[PDB]
Amino acid sequence: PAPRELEVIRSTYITPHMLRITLGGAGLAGFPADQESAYIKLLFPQAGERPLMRTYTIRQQRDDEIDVDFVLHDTDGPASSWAKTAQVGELIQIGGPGLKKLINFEADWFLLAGDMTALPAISVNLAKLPNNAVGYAVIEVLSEADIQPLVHPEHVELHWVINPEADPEGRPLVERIAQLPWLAGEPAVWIACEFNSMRALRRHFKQAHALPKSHFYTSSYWKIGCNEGEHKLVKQEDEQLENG
Ligand SMILES: Cc1cc2nc3c(=O)[nH]c(=O)nc-3n(C[C@H](O)[C@H](O)[C@H](O)COP(=O)(O)OP(=O)(O)OC[C@H]3O[C@@H](n4cnc5c(N)ncnc54)[C@H](O)[C@@H]3O)c2cc1C
Ligand SMILES: [Ca+2]
Ligand SMILES: [Ca+2]
Ligand SMILES: [Cl-]
Repeated sequence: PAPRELEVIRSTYITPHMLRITLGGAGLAGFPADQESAYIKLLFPQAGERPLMRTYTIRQQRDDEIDVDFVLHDTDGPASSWAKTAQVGELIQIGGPGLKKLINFEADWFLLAGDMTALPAISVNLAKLPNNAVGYAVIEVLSEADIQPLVHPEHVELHWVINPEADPEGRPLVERIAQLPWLAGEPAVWIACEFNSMRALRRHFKQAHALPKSHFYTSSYWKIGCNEGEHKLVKQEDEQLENG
């Protein structure tokens, strides 16, 4: 299967550390509908070698284009660097879409949590939740300026954790979450963030409040000190340890 060549239509700052690139062009023909929160693979040139791949979320989808929001993280990679320099009319090949994972809607209350890499996906889950949904969304951003006014059910509270430097100990997100009252009934939990933060969260829930995996999604989206290729190995190893 060959990749799609897509065209950069627009580049837009959402917040100082979040840049939205809009992709379109003839290359999107037959791309499937209803893919918001699904992920794609951006393909990047290597001289004399296989292309690098970087994973991103479809933040928004219209019938003629899709939006991808790039966190402008420290220590540029091929992807964040590409986003910052991307001109209108420039081309990029992608693979995808890969299947989306939404939070389990079949629950009494909800908890979504993650860092900026998960913010696009969390924003789609919040917009899709029922109007009367109850619970919490806890999101780690780099500054106050990177807080966004998201659409959400009025009884889902948005808690922002502001942290300029990612914590290899994984403390910020779990420490805020453990201060949030546990509500009545069974929750569904959706968590995606930096590996160590997700493991801290996962460990918290195992020790304190054990939940079935159907109602408890965890995912490492990146890892400190690793590029995506290195992260993938650690992710796979962790998945294998955890699921057997
Ligand atoms: C399912 C899925 C969906 C994702 N969706 C998005 C999305 O929509 N938007 C988005 O921005 N990211 C998203 N990510 C995370 C993204 O794939 C990684 O951030 C990726 O490493 C960025 O690629 P890069 O080329 O810029 O950096 P890389 O070449 O992979 O790494 C370069 C350096 O930057 C560090 N690094 C990578 N990401 C971050 C970060 N965000 N903060 C601080 N340091 C970082 C690495 O540890 C490494 O040291 C998603 C990840 C997954 C698995
Ligand atoms: Ca509440
Ligand atoms: Ca708890
Ligand atoms: Cl664990």
